[PDB]
Parts: sequence; C-alpha cells; structure tokens
Amino acid sequence: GWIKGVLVRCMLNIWGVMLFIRLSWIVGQAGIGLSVLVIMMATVVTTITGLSTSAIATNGFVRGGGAYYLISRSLGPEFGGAIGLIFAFANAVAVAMYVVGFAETVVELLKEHSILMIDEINDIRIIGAITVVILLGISVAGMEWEAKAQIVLLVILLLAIGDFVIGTFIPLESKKPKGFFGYKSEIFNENFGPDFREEETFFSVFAIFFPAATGILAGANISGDLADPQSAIPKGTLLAILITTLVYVGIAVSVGSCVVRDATGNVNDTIVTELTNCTSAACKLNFDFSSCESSPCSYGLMNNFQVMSMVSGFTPLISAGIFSATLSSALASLVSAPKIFQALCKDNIYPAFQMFAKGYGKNNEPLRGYILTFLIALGFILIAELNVIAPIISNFFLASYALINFSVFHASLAKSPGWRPAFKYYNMWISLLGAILCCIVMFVINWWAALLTYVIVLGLYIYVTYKKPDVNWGSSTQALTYLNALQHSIRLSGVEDHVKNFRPQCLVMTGAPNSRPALLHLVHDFTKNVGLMICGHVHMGPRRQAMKEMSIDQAKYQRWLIKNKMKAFYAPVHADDLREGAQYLMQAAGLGRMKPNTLVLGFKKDWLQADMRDVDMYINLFHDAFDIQYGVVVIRLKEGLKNTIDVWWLFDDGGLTLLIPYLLTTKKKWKDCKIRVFIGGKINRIDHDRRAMATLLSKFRIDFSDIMVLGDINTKPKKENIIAFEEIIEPYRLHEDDKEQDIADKMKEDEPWRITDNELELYKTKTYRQIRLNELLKEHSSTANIIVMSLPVARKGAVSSALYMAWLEALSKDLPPILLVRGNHQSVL
Amino acid sequence: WIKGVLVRCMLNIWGVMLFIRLSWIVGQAGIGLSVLVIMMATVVTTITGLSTSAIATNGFVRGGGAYYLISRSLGPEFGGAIGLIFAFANAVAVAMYVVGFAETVVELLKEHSILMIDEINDIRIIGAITVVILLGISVAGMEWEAKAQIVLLVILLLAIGDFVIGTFIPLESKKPKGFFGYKSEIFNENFGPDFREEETFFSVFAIFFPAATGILAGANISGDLADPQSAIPKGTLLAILITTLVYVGIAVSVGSCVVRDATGNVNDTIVTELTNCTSAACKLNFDFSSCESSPCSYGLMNNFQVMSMVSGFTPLISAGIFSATLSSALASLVSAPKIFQALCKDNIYPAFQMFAKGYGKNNEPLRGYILTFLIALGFILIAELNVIAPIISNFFLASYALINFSVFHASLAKSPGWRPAFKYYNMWISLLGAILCCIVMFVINWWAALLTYVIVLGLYIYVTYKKPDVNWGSSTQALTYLNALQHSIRLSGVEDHVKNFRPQCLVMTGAPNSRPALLHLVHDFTKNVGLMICGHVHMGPRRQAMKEMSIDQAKYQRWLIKNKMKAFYAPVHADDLREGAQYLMQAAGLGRMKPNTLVLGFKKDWLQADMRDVDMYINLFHDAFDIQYGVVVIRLKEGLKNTIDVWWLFDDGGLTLLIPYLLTTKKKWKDCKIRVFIGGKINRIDHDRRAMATLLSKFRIDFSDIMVLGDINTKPKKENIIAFEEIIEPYRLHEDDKEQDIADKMKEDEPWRITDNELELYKTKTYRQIRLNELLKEHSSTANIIVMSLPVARKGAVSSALYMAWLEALSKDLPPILLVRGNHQSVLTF
Ligand SMILES: NS(=O)(=O)c1cc(C(=O)O)c(NCc2ccco2)cc1Cl
Ligand SMILES: NS(=O)(=O)c1cc(C(=O)O)c(NCc2ccco2)cc1Cl
Repeated sequence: GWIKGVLVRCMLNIWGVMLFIRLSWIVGQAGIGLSVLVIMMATVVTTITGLSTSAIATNGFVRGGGAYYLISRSLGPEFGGAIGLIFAFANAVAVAMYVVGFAETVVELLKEHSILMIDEINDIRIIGAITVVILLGISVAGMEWEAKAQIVLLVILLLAIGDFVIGTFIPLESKKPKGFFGYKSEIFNENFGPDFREEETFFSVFAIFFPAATGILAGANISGDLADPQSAIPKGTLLAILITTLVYVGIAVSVGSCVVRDATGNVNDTIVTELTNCTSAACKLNFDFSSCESSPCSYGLMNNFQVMSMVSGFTPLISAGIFSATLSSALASLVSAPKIFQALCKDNIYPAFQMFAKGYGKNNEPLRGYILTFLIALGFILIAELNVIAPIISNFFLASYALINFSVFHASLAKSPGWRPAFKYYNMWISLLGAILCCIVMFVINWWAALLTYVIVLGLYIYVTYKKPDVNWGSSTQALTYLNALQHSIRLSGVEDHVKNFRPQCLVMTGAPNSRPALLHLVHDFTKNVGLMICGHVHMGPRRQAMKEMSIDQAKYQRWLIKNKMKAFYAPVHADDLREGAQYLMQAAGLGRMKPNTLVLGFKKDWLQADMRDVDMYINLFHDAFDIQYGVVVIRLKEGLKNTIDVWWLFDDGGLTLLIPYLLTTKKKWKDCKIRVFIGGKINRIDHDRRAMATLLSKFRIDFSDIMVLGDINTKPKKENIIAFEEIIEPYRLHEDDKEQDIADKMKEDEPWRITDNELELYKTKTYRQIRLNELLKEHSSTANIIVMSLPVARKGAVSSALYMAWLEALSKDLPPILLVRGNHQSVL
Repeated sequence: WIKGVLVRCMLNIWGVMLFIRLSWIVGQAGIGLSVLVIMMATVVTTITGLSTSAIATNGFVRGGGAYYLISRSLGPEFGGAIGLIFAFANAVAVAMYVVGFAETVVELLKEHSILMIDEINDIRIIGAITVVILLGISVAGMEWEAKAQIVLLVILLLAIGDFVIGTFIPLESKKPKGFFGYKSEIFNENFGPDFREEETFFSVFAIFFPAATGILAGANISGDLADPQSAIPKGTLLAILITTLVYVGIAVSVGSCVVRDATGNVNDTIVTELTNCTSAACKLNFDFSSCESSPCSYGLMNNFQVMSMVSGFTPLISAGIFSATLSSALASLVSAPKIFQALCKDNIYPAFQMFAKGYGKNNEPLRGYILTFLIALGFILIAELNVIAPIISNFFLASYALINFSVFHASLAKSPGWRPAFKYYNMWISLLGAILCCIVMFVINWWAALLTYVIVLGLYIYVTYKKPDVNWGSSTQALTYLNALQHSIRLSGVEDHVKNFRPQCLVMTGAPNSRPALLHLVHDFTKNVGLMICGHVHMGPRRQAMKEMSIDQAKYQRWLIKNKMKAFYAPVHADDLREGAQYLMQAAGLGRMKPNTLVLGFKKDWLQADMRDVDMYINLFHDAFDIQYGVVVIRLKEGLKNTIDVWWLFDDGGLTLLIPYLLTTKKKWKDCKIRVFIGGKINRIDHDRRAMATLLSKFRIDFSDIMVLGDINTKPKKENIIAFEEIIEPYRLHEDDKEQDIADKMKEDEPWRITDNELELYKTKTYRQIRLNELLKEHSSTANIIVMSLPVARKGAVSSALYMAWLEALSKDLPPILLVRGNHQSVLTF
C-alpha cells in the first residue's frame, strides 16, 4: 500500500551505515546497557521530530511534492528557509558518510583478497570517486527503475537481519578462533560493564551513533504527493520509528550477548583450568583472549568494526546486505538534498544562491544542484575516518531537527496562519523540550562546531529578518499574510490614547497615481515609514460597468505604484461628482487607527481654462475637509521635471505645518538641506520674537538655521503686481457699479461664483497681504527646494471660489515647489 | 553635566576588586596576560557604553528612567528583559561589594589582637550587620548622596595617590615581603604567566569582569541634567578610558614592586655571594626556600591586601578600600530596586504586580528593598569572594550582551522608533560585542551560562505572544502602529488575482452594545477568516457632530475590547441610514482588506416602525446587490441532536455552504452535525445525492446527511395563507375592493402601498416563501443554526413592505435563522 510505500522508504532511509558497519564499536565501547540507553535517547529525539512533522503534515490544506514545500506552506518562510538550507546541507553531506562506509566495507573485502593496495588510506577516496560518479548517474537516470527496485533492495536488508539473528543464537565451531559464543549469560555480565571506553566517552559515542536513527523527514516529506499524503503519512512515520527502534535494541542486545569484546585469531589460549583470576571474561572457554591487555586483540568486538559480518553465518551474503543498505541510503540522500536546495533557490529568500535554479533536465531534475552536492560530498569524502565524519553529520542533522521542533512550537504559540494540528498527540511543550534537549546534546558534542552552527543559525535569522521573502506567501498562501495583517490591525485597534501621536496620514486626491508622479514622490517623502498615505481616485463613469473598471484600474495602478516603490493603497470609489467621492474617502476610508486625517491636493494650475463650477467644487472640497477636522495640504509643483528648505510659519494653525519639514529632513534625500525659518513679527520685537520662536523651534528639534523675523508684511507690493492680480481676476470681475443693477442681479443669480464688488473692498487688505508674501517669497526663498507656508483660508461663502483660487494663484505664482499647509487646532506633540 | 555622570561612573566602576583582587590577578596571569584581560574587559565595557549612548540618543530627549528609555527605544520585550537581568545583577553585586568589605574587615581583625570565629563565619556575621546598616542608610539616603559622592571620590583618589607614592618608596623592613622600589628584574619575572590552584586565563577574566562593570548605572541611577542627551555619553565613555588607564596604571605597577612568593620572616636572607638564584628574589638579598614547595605567608599569592602593605601609612589605603566598597554598595543597591519597581509598574510581567506599591516620605518600593536585601543576605552565605565573583560576572555579561543585541535588533530591523543619531556607532560592532559576550559566558561556568540562556529563552517565549496578545504594556503606540502599516502593504503588494475570496463582513448595527447575540454569532465565523466592521451611522447636527462622534467611537471601542471580538468599530456621519451604509460600502477598508458582505440583523418589530425606515432598509439590500456584495441577514432571538441545517436552494457561489463550514471550524460548534437540505422535484434521488455530495466534498463540509425535499412549490395550508394576508393587511392596498379614485390618490399619496396586482403577480412566490416556512418548521424544529438561501427580487418592482413581509414570513417563529446570498465568485476559492 501507499502507507506501506512510505514505511518501506523510511526503513530504507533509517537503515544505513550503522546497521552493521559501526554498531559493533558502539556496543563494545560503552556496553549493552549504555548502548541501549543511547538507542532510547536517539529514539526520543527522533520521535519528538516525528511528532513535529506530524503536526505540520496534518494541516488542513495539502499541496506540493517537496519537503521544503510543505514546511514553507505550513509555516512562514522565516523558519522555512533556514530549515530548508540546514537540512539540504545535512542531507547532501550524509551521502559522504554512506558512500565512505560503502568504500570501507569494500576495503574490508579487498584486504583478504588483494594483499595490499597502493594507498589504503586513499583507497577509500579512490573508491568513493567511482561510487559518486556512478551514483550521480543513478540519481539522474532510471527514477522509475529505482522506485520499482525499492522493495527488491530492502528485501536484501531484511534477509541480512534474518541471517544475523539466525547466526547469533546458535553456537558454532567455524568462528572458533574469533569471538563467537552463543547467548552466554557470563558474556552479558562481563559486557554490561560501562567501563569499556577507549579514548571516547558516552556523549562521543552518542554523537557517532546518532546518524543511524535519523532521516525520518526525508522518508516522510520528499515524496510529498501520494495517496492520502496529508494525514496518513505521519502515522506511518511514527510506526517507522517504533519498528527501527525495536530492531536496533534487539540487535544490540543480541550482539552484546554473542561476541566477546577482544578476540585474537589464534588456535591457542584454550586452558583446561584457568579459574585462577579468569583473565577472559568468558572464563569457561577462553578460546581467543590472551595478552590483549598489552597487544590488543585484532578481531575483538571493539577492535574489529566489521566483526558481525564475519561471525554471522553465511558471511558472503551479509557484505552484499551492507552494500545495498549504504548505496540505497546514499542514493536517497543524493536525490533528496538537491531538490530541497532547488526549491529553496526558487524561493527568493536567498538571491545570492538564485543562480542554482537551472532545471536542465526536461522533466525538472535539476543538474546544478547535483553538481554542487557532488562537490561538497567528495570534499567530505576527503576524510577517511568515519568516526570523524559522524560528528559533523550528527551536528547538522541535530541542528535541522532542533530548528524544526522550535519552528513547530513557534507556530503553536504564535498562531498567525491557519495552523491547526490534526494530530492530538502533538503538544507544544513536548516539542519545546525536544528542541531544548537537541540543542543541549548539540552543545555537549564537538562544542566548537556547535557554536559555529549557532552562529550560522543566527546569521540566517539576521538575513531573513532584513530581506523578507516574496514567493510562497505571494502565491497560493496569501492567506497567511492576510491573517498577519488582520491580526496586526486588530492589535492596533487596542491602543486607546491618540493625544501623544498626531501621526499624519495623507489622503492624496490625485486624478490618477501615474498622473503627477512628482506630487506622489514629494508626499511619499515626508510620509513613509512614519505614516500611511492613501491615493484616492474618484472614478467617473456609468453605473452598469463601474465595478469591472474599478477592479482593472485598481490592479493596474497598484502594480504601477508598487513598481515605483510607494507606501500607498489605491482606494477607488464611485460617485456622481468629485465632492461625493471626496466625502466617501474622508469619512469612511481607513480602518481603526489607520484613518486619514490630512487631505493632500495638487494645485489646479489649469483653473483659468476650466469651468469654474469645478473650481467651485474644488473649494467646496477644501471647506468639507475643514469641517471634518482634517489638515489641508496643497502642493503646487512644476511638473516639467539643493541648498535649503525654507519655512514661512505665519499663523498658529497647528503643529503640522512645522512638522512637515522635519520629516523631510530625515529621509536622506533632503538630509543635505537647512531649514531657514521665516516668521512675521513687529519691527520693535524681532529679538523677543527670535527667542520666543526659537523656543518652539528647539521644541520641534528641527535644528533651525535661523529665524529671519521680518516686518515687510502689510505693505503695498508695487504697481505692477496689483496690475497682474487685476489681470488675473479680470475675466471674472463683476462690474455691478458700472453695469445696471438689474443685469448685475441677473448675472449673480444665474451664476454665483463671480467676484462681487463689495468682496474686493472687504478683502482688499488680504489681497495686498497675499501679493506681499508672494513678492517676499520671490525675493528671499527663490533659491530653495521645498518652501512651506501657512495656507490662507476664509469663512465658508464669505469669499467667492474664483477669488479664493485667485489668492492661491498669487501666493504660489513663480516659486519653486511650494507646500501650503493648514493643520487642525490640536498640537502634533 | 560632567560632575553628574563622570563622578558616578568613577565611584561605581572602582569597586572592591581593584583594591584586593587585581594584585592576585596579576599573580595568576602575567603582566601581558593581565593587560590583555584589561583591554578585553574594556572592549566589552566600551561597546556596552556605545550601545547605551545610542539608546539615549534614540527616540526622544528625555525619559522617565533607563527602563523607560529602553522601552521607548525598542519596546516591551527587550526593555523588560534587560531591566530584570540588570536588577538581578545589581542585587547580587551588592552582595559582592559587601563581601569585599567583610573580607577587608576580617583581615584587619586578623591583624588586630582578638578573633571572634573562624574566617568564613566572621564574614557572614559582619556582612549581615553591614547589610542591615546599609538598609538603615540606603532607604533614605538620596539627600546626602550628591554631597557624599564627591567626598568619597576624593578619599578614593587620595588612596590611589598614596599607592602611587608608596610604589616608588622602598623600605628595608618590608623588603622580605613583595615590597621593592620599582625593580626591573622582578617586573621581568612577573611578566610571565603563573597559573596556580587550577586557575586559568578565562577563569581569571571571569573573576575580574565585575571590576570593570557599572557604567550602565551612569544613565540608570539618574538623569536630571542640563543636557541629558549629551552628558550621558561624554561622561561614561570617558570614565571607562581613565578606568582602563588606572587599571593598567596599577597592573604593571603592581608587577614592579611585589614578588610572587614571599615570607615575613627576616631570618631567611641570603649572603651576597655567587648563588644559583633561579628565583629573582635572591638577586637583591633574599633567598627564600622555593616557596612553591610550602605555602608562603605573603607575596601577592597569599596576602590579598598587598596593595595595602606597599603604600606608606596604610590607614589611608584601607580607608579608600572602605570608601570604594560602600560607594559601589549604595550605587548598586539604589539602582536595582528602582528598576524592579519600574518593571512592576510597566505591567509587562503580571506575576509580580504585587511589588509595585511603595510608600514613605517619598513613595519608594520598600517591598522591592526587603526582597532584594533578603536574597542578597542569602548570597552572603558563600563567604568566599572568589567563589562569589563568577556568578555576578555571568549576570553582568548577560545584561551587557542583551543590551548590545537589543541595539543590533533595533538597528537592523529598521525599527520605526529607532534612530541612532550618534556620530560614531556601528550596529555591526554592537553585534560583534554581543556575540563575543555570548561565547565568553559559554566559556566560564558553562552550566551557569546555560541556565541564563534558558531563562532568557523562556522570558522571550513568554513575552512573544502571551503578553502582547492581551496587553503588551508599552505606553508608546508607535512601535506597534507603524509595524501594522507595512504589513498592510504586504497584504496589498501581493497579487491575489481572484483566488483569495474570504468572508469579510461589516455588521451594519448602530449600537454594538445592543443586540450582542448577532455580533457574537457573526464573529463566531469571522474570528480568524476575515474582518468584522461594526459600522455605525450617526445622524445629527454638524456643529457638535465630531466631538460626540469620537466619544461614541472611544466608548464602543472600549466595549468591543472588553469582550472578545476581533472587530473594528468604524463609524460615519450621514444624513440617513442609506447614505452612511453607502459611505461604508464604498470607502471602508484599505488595500485588499475591504468588506465583501453586509450582515444585517433583521428589523424585528417593524410593525410599529415608520415606513420610510423599512424603505431604506430594503434599499440597503438592493444597493448591496448593485455594488456586488453578499447580503446575509439573521433573525437571532433577542432573549440571548445538535445540528446545523443548511438549505442550499439557490446557487449563490457557495457562501450559503461556506458560512456553516466556518461555524464548524471553531471551538463552540465542534459538535455541529450539519444536515443539508436540498430542493428538488420528483426524480432520481441519486442525481441530487451525488451532486450535493461532491459539491460538499469540494468545500470539505463533511455532511452528516444530505436529504432532498419534493414538497417545495405546493399550495400551503389555508390557515397560514390567511394569517399572512392578515399580516400584510395594514399595508395592503385593496385597490380592487375600494373605488379606483381612492386607490389612485392613495398610491400617489404613498408609493409603498402594495396593490392587489402585486399579490396576484407573486401569489406563487408568496406561496413558496410560506410553504418553505412550513417545511422548515416541521422538518427542522430543533436546530442550532438554520442557514438558508436568501430570496431576491427586482429593484423597485415589489414594494419594500411586501419584500420585508416575505423575509418575515420565511422566518416567522424560528430558532437562529441566517439567510444568505452572495456574488457568484467564490467557486472553490477558499
Ligand atoms: N487638483 S485637481 O482639481 O486638478 C483634480 C483633478 C482630478 C482629475 O480629474 O484628474 C481629480 N480626480 C477626479 C477624477 C475624475 C476622473 C478621474 O479622476 C481630483 C482633483 Cl483634486
Ligand atoms: N440591522 S437594522 O436594520 O435593524 C439597523 C439597526 C440600527 C440600530 O441600532 O438602531 C441601525 N443604527 C442606525 C443608528 C441610528 C442612530 C444611531 O445609529 C442601523 C441598522 Cl441598518
């Protein structure tokens, strides 16, 4: 069955080098009891990882054939990328262990057949060379043949285990010079002793052993897609762990009972009565032990690593059994690691490794990953000591396992996704303790490599927390990000005080985001990572086809706006005219705390050639903005496209107009600019005004250059400027005094935005003032980047729309990019 | 200014070990190794000081306290962790310095005639007495600290100057001990390391570290200066510099006077003749007897207070020792409990809220005092200062590494509240310092470092989710606020295409406090799959609208936070209900987080209600349909086996099925047992059965049963029909029964009247909408939630009264009933 397929592949993954190659040395180095405790602790850590993989696998939705795919969809890329990289590296380097064990077994065979190879130590590497160069071909070719031969090759392992357990119980005379005795309880008593260690310790042998009981993840998740892969696989993996554990415990007990720790291949040593001091622990026979305290026995349990091969019955078959085991485990590792690495490369988490996504094979099967794994595997083959290779393999596998356990616990604690484990056996604390014990056992063994590994993990944490990925949650798992944003906004709704932070938000009413790009850039400069600005577009069109064009325009403008990286959300509405859409955006747009409070408008430079009722619409838009207590911002900027950023604070307004330049300075674009504040005041009072204004300026900490308090206000500008203003308002001046009263009343009633004569004499001083400030701006702030000035206003209906726009024309007439502002009454800080 | 922080750092750093253990350190590690230890500890301290200066510069000019400075700069997590670790570290540092005082006193008593007990017990008793006297003084001692600090620094500098003068002054009587006049050969001999008693370089570094610690108290103890932003760095770092200089200005100097092995007796004096002199001692006059064989009385290895012996007129250096010990004791003992009280105040850790209260002449945490004094007096149990030091060294290293890594995390993550505003600061350098601190901790007392790592990991795990989800505790909203901002871009920047349909509903109920049952029920299936926007329209004068508008917003936000709903209360002002609903449905939401369906609690008791209200209510349905929203209504009874009856009768895009599926995936409705009713005429049952089965398999409902009814579209019982006719009787326009003129001017009098022609036209529709009521009554008498496809009609074709009466008849007297209709776009989208 499919569960039988997962179980057979997990049997194949777990049963590698240490089924027979090294387990003799472990059982002889510490003892039967200590070895069994090693098996138990390795089973504990492996089963904690199995529970974590069950928890991630049993998520509601199932997709993807890769292990990295499942770990990345189930939990965010923050841990997913690190787990993928670490496990890919570990699985790539496990090939080294498996093939070097293969080569050592071949060497053991060839020592008896061939008298001596030219370079025995390097013979392991020269054999590993042919093994890897043929294993790459086996991995890239005949995948279906390998899948069909899975069962055939694992039958070899089952036959080998049966062979050895058949051999161990029965006594035999064929292996008489060597250490072969059958289940003698004296052997158990004399081998249970922990005090067998030679240059190695308990945790060292645990570290060397650990590769045997690891690899469950590759069996579970490399397949990814099969019959019922979401729920039924984890039960197969837990049963896999149980079966492998029982096999290892039983085989360890049998080996410890059978073989003596030190056996010399000699016919002698058979003493009729050696009850005196019983130099041999098996004092009854003593066939094979003598003078091995001085000259150690060659064929002993701890001395001979492959004693189980020769001492078991029908020894030719067992060698082929290990051969199949190691080649199978190596090929599984060599096919599993590169695909994980390619999945990680396809994810844009690590652009430095982006070049590895090649897919040279027609049916995927990446080749560059194979080449990289080839290189690293051979480089690790360059070590001929398996007892030395094992600590690194255990190091990286333990790193990956601890990272998996901690990531699963993190998902359980911080519930951002739909992280609902369907396996009741999972518990967050159990996985946490598993991760802690994994980290501790990591520290204990080969501490320097452990510290290097923690440094690497912390470096990946740095790299991910800075460069955030955009592949997986961007496609088919945007729900994770949606829940992220929703939970963060709900958290935001928790805050209860608003007085501390004014925190400007800019609802920008540009016609379209692509239109007036300079305006968008400028407004984004002083509102970026300090507040959200919303590009509001009041769409015009028929009702029937409204929503479709809404959607298409929203998509197009959002793509354009993210291309020219902005922090803006395109919010379109439908309304009969601009004012209604503005009302919609002002009163309803925004959620909880992220609600716009300042209304940004581009100056209507084409008001002269446009219908005034739309300009009247514009001024009514200003007045509606003031009613809801918004801060009005107007930008006039020459669309046809380094010293200072001048400020012209005149009226108290609010704290917003002095706040705008500050945020401009910190963006590194206006960093090399100096704020030259201008504030009006009395001629007798500049010094007092200078100190009084410097107090507030220091409070705003905008590091003012100076405060050129001036008294040129309330002055007739000149003959020509008033002439120009008269020319500006001439097409709309209403000559009631010159014309008949009846016709003047008719013109007023049919059309109300005329500038009545009384309006001119009522507001003559205001017009003089506005022209005065215009000419002062021309004289002083001509060579400045971004002028800031308090926005002139008037009571609703007290001033006609035409004259109000005339004032805004006069003030911002010939200046560089200017930024008129009038905030609300409340102070910003 | 300078005197505010430079003096405090001078008097803090130069604690007890400079005056006793530094000479022993030079004994264990050679002059080169001693200087290497000095520079390494100085690098740690300088990196910590630079990080502290960056913290001070960031955020704002002034803060309530160092705890609050760190809290503003980063937030609750790192600030609370640093505060707790540093408070514990100062609590045990009090123990260190008082043990130093105790050992000096007991050594003096050894010099003195009488002895009370053996050495370890004398330390215990005298240290306890001094700790309780320090209790008496320290509880109220802020008035004289400003005057006392300068005098104590003067005394300490007098002691240091006395040592310097005594270094160049030899004397023949004291020459048997390690007392010589700046001889070069002894300096050469002392250059080489001599590590004895199984003491090693990093172990000596471990003991030494607390001597070069205490800079953080420069800003922690008090600000209150003319320029707190500028005064804190320029002092503290400066202090560190001279500290190291004085340390090295002592270190090599020590090696210039004192021999590594000496004995007091003058008898063992070599005769001036050609002798072997393996040791440099008999170079001058003194053979000794190779004191490595037998433990000698003095010689920088057995007389710790050797610096007291060298300086002429040793009472002054002894008094300097007293001054340094007491000064560092007061500094740390005032620093720690204030931090602990601040941690209680910020409410990051609810388990310790009982310790916030304080009282006295000025409110101070006497509880925090008593607990720190108790635990410190517990730590006095170990009377060996060499044993004491490594634990405090580990805590200081943990605190400094945590501070440096906190600065790095603020700088790297582009923290919204972070701004370096410092001339010479590099986040990479802070990382390097913190990392080296981590390895150094792991090197010394590996189990203790493991314990600290476990504690900090547990605190991090506690403060990641358990605290913030309920209440993070920080008073600076910005560090949260701005964060959410970018996440919204993360939601808007992702191209969702069309495969991102989720239930995002706004519940158009004016008063959230009223009708909480509907809010809880809709939040039940909107808890973790979408946003709930309890929109609220307000009608009133524009003059006072805004103020009361915000008042209502705040009050109802408090109410929704008091209960457990994940809902944003976004209210608007409008002329009437329809305009406000239009405002919400057109502009509410930002990015892709926009409402998609319009929950409307049924207008129960509409009988007494005016007809204009009902007209606007039905026009809300029509507007929602026009603007491509899903309409869901609910008739929960306001008084507020197990099965949820889903009557999928009209293909609405799967919403009618999706909603109960969301209900099931929750704790409350785990026992759901959905029963799916379908409508179909007489035909093969298998067609409908398998079609509905595969449709449910698509959306993963996992039906308990699928059942089909053929009794729809049949004539209902006569009593029910006449009951409905009497229901619609007050609004019925019997135009046929009455005269034509009356009906006419009544119709142009009120457009909502229902002509009998409407009843004739939709007689079969009313028959369906009442027969379905009878069927759901007899079949589904008991049911948790009855989710039913919502009837629809042409806009304006039927008078709103008749449409609303249809909706009322379909839910006449029922358990929780939930009518649903959606846009035909959620085709297996979820
Ligand atoms: N600043 S303006 O008067 O020239 C202006 C101008 C426009 C504009 O029409 O471009 C605009 N958008 C409304 C719109 C209609 C159709 C598409 O967008 C808003 C404004 Cl404030
Ligand atoms: N769900 S409902 O039709 O019965 C309804 C019910 C209410 C309601 O709570 O009365 C409501 N609030 C309007 C309001 C008036 C004053 C303040 O808010 C709106 C609606 Cl749509």
